[PDB]
Formats: sequence, C-alpha cells, structure tokens
Amino acid sequence: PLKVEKFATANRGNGLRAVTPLRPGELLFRSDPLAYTVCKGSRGVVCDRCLLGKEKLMRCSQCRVAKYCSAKCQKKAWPDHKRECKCLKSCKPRYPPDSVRLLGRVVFKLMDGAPSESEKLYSFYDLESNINKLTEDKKEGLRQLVMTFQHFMREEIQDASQLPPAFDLFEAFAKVICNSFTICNAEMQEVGVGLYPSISLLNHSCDPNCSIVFNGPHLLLRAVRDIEVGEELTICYLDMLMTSEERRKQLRDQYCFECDCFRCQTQDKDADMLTGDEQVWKEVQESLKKIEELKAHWKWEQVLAMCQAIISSNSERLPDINIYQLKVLDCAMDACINLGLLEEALFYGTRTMEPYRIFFPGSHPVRGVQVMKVGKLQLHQGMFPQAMKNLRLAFDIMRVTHGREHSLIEDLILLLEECDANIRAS
Ligand SMILES: O=C(NC1CCN(S(=O)(=O)C[C@H]2CC[C@H](NCCCC(F)(F)F)CC2)CC1)c1cc(C2CC2)on1
Ligand SMILES: Nc1ncnc2c1ncn2[C@@H]1O[C@H](CSCC[C@H](N)C(=O)O)[C@@H](O)[C@H]1O
Ligand SMILES: [Mg+2]
Ligand SMILES: [Mg+2]
Ligand SMILES: [Zn+2]
Ligand SMILES: [Zn+2]
Ligand SMILES: [Zn+2]
Repeated sequence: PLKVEKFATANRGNGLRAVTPLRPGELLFRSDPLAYTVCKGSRGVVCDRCLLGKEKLMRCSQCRVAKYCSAKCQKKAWPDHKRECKCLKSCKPRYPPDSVRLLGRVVFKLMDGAPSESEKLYSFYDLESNINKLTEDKKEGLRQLVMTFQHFMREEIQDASQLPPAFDLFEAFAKVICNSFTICNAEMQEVGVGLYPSISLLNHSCDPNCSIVFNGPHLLLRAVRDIEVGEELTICYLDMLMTSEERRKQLRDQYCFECDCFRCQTQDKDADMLTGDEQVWKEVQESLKKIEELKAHWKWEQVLAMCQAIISSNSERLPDINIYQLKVLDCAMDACINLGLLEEALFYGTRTMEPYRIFFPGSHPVRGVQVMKVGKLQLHQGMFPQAMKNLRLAFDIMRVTHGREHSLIEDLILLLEECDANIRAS
C-alpha cells in the first residue's frame, strides 16, 4: 500500500501527493535507478556498480573504462555494461559526456530489460521534456548531444529499429537534462548520475517537505515535515548554499521554471549569505570553480592547498557565514579527512557548525552528515562529551533524513555506543 500517488497539479505539470498523513522520517518510496553511471570526476575512483571508493579498482578488460571494487561487482554489472562496453571501446580514447553514457544505458535497459520497478509511478516515456520552453541555444546544445550519442553508440545502435518504439533522441536528451539525479555517496561527494522516473514526479521547493538520500545507487524518499492527506510532496532540487538569484538561474537554465515560493519572493537568507566584502567573496566564488572541479576528481591535496590560501590568506578574509567562505571550509574539511589531517579537519568542521544550523533548517541530510563528521572527529580526538552531543544531534537529524534503511545510520549507532562506553568509564 503506497503512501503517495501521482496527480495533475494546477500549474506545475504532474506531481506527487500524500495518500495518508505523514510524519517526519517516514519512508515514502525507495528505488533503484532505471539507469545510472559513474560521473566524470569519480570515474576510475569509485566502483562503477556500487559507487564506493577503493584504493585499487579492477578494470573491465574489454573496454578498460569500467572499473570495479570486486569481481562480484564486475560480474554483477556485466548485463547492464555488455552493450556499452563495445561502444566505449570503439570510442577510445574519447569518453562521452555523462548524459550520453546515461542515455545509452536507458536505451539498453528499455530494449533488453524487463519493466523496471523504478517506473512504477511514472516512466521515462512520461517524463517532462519542457521542449516548448527551450531557447534556441538550448536546442542547439541538445542537437549536439544527439549527434554525440549517434557517434558513441554506432556499434550497438545503427537505426531506429534498435531504439524503443517512437523513440526520439532529441526529446530523450531534453528529458535527461531536466530529470537527472546527482547520486551522492555517504559523505555527500557527488559520484554518479541516474534516472529515477517515479521519483521524478516530485516538484521543487526551496523549503521542501520531503528529502531524498542515496545509499549507493539506491534512493530513499522520506518526509521531513508533517504532511496532510492530499498535500503535494516536494524536494529541493538544489544545493541549499545558494542565493535566490543563483537558484533562479539554475531553475531557469536546467528546469525551465520560475520559482514562486516564499523564500524566492523575499530573498530569504540572501543578505546573510553574502556578508563580508563583495570584492573578496567575488574572488572566492571565482576560485571555487577550480576548487569544486578538483574536489569532484578527488584531488584532495590540491583542494586543500587552494582552500588554505583563502582560509589563511594574508589578504582580506570573509565571515564563516558567507556561503563562499563556508564552501571553502567544507572542501578543506573534506580534504583533510580524506588525507588523515584530523586535527585540521576538526578546526574547519567546527567552524561550519553554526552556519550549517542557519542554512539547513529543520532536518536536512547534508547537515546530518556534516554534524556526524564533526562528532566523529571529536570522538577520535577524545572529546567524548562534545562528540556525544554532536553524534546525538546527527542521529536526531539522520533518523529523519536517512532512517534505518540507510547503512550510514548503523555506522552512526556504533559511534554513539563507542562514545557512550568511553563516557561511562570516565
Ligand atoms: O539531483 C538532484 N538534487 C540534488 C540536490 C543536491 N543534493 S544534496 O543532498 O544537497 C547533496 C549535495 C551537497 C552539496 C555538494 N556540492 C558542494 C560543492 C561546493 C563547491 F562548489 F564549493 F565545491 C553536492 C551534493 C543532491 C541531490 C535532483 C534532481 C531532481 C530532478 C528534478 C527532479 O530532483 N533532485
Ligand atoms: N516549483 C515548481 N514550479 C513550477 N514548475 C515546477 C516546479 N517544480 C518542478 N516543476 C516542473 O517540473 C519539472 C521537473 S520534473 C517534476 C515533475 C514534473 N512536474 C512532471 O510533470 O513530470 C520542471 O522542469 C518544471 O517543469
Ligand atoms: Mg510531456
Ligand atoms: Mg509544459
Ligand atoms: Zn562495487
Ligand atoms: Zn567493458
Ligand atoms: Zn523558491
């Protein structure tokens, strides 16, 4: 018995609404992807199948592009990799855009696979394309993706009889652009891109009543507020650390809509997000383009070097509540954790705690993860009362956003028991 149902909204296309009253933390839907792939930066760093990082990965011998954590993952991935393998090998050394590799997997799944549970409420065929809202520049970009797909897939798909009935590649890429999900690992690093057509029914809010979280490729949809019968379910499509102007640009560019929510009408939190000297944070925002690229490719030493030059600059500095400063602290923290620089990681992480309380109101999985990271760093440094407070706060958030079905909650329970045993021996 589903707790959610598809419906036709008055002015947002189709949507999802509650069939029963919902409480924070309630699991509403869970889904594997219709199709997914590792993303550009994480290719060869994480396993193609389970999206977990490993010090050494085994490569597919035929294409040498797909890489796996284990013989189990390589073999289990073979049915969904078999046809793309010949295309990837034929295209070497050229690697396709993520969207092109993704749509290849969509096509093979729809041609060769049984009907997917991911499409229970809504299918790839049903997805919004927004084609009549596309500007000419966007249509041109989609045409180039179509031609890139035809080149990449030529070994496996030569004509329309090898595509699903009435399949239009331009329309398919339009759907991919507006309906791709960024798959994040347990630490909230972007590691993949996938299509989850039933989850695509969720419309956007900058102050949503639901949240999604990834456990490998698996997606969990949970309520994060009380929700009444008939009430529309929403998620936030975007990073919370964005001004209303930034959200406006991305929602127009990628999703072809103008957001009418209260936060956008009132520029909610914009002024607090942009405190400090504008010339300074404009420079930091510029530097973050490279920092974000380095982080996406797991280049932690390079990330840390650039972040330290900002955090410890000889020149003017920013308040930690400035969102570009905050992003630099976040990246520096994550780099230090991955490099084993645990004292420095804790310094940066502790500084983010109050800004995160302000910018992630309610129960948000990203703040849950951040607080867990800080609590774990404090546990390792022997600060048991401080660690316990943060681990308990992380649990209060993550019991709602992640839940028992997410493996990170089991990890958190072990940290809480270890911290508690230390306190009791003191
Ligand atoms: O992919 C979808 N949403 C995303 C929203 C964002 N999250 S997140 O949980 O906040 C994790 C993010 C936290 C920030 C992190 N970036 C930090 C970079 C900072 C810099 F630049 F300084 F380096 C990246 C991960 C993931 C899911 C989606 C699609 C749809 C379709 C339209 C239906 O809905 N939702
Ligand atoms: N808050 C919002 N206001 C207006 N349109 C929205 C919206 N959130 C999502 N959408 C629409 O939904 C698309 C994302 S997919 C969400 C389901 C979609 N409404 C459908 O009918 O299939 C966006 O590109 C936009 O067309
Ligand atoms: Mg349509
Ligand atoms: Mg329309
Ligand atoms: Zn694996
Ligand atoms: Zn291969
Ligand atoms: Zn809004």
